Amino acid sequence: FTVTVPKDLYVVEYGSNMTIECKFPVEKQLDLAALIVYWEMEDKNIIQFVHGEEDLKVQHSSYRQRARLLKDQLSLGNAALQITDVKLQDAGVYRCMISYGGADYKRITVKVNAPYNKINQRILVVDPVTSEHELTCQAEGYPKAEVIWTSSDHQVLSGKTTTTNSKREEKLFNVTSTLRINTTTNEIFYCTFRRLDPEENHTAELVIPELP
Repeated sequence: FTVTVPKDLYVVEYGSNMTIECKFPVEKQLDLAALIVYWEMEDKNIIQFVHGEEDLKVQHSSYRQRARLLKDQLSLGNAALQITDVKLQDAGVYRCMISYGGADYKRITVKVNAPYNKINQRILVVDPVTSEHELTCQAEGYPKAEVIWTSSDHQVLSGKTTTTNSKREEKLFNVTSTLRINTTTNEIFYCTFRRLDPEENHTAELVIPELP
């Protein structure tokens, strides 16, 4: 008898839902009476499954509707912990304990990523006589990122970027950047949010519009 794990290191996304899993030997039928399932992180109880029911009375109160176990996976020999609305505090080492005619446990480490993938954009036509436009891209994440502006044939362009702490989540950063350039309907430009260690890129395409 041994509790098994498909992977001991997960990297999940900020604000998303996540599923960690522990597998254990199930010879045909499930006898729910013999079954203990237990999950915790950093000493706090996330889930306790006994007599085939979730024991919500004991769930550390910094959960509530955050955490549940996928009841259907059990019959399969899969204790599957789902957590909704992933916060940065959720990163750390988790433990799953399982008793079912033998006992064992496992440890899974969880990393939370806050990428710059929700990019808000806007174009302002500043002066149509000269065709000068102002392009702005902004997004929040961690850690601090630069913005690189490029033309459709990939020349790096000269911008202005402003970094502050986010007002929504305090641990995140806010990054806006502005490019000022003379240009015409249907031209394409790229703003790329880049962070390092390890390198990660997210970029929006901006199309110069035609206004009356």
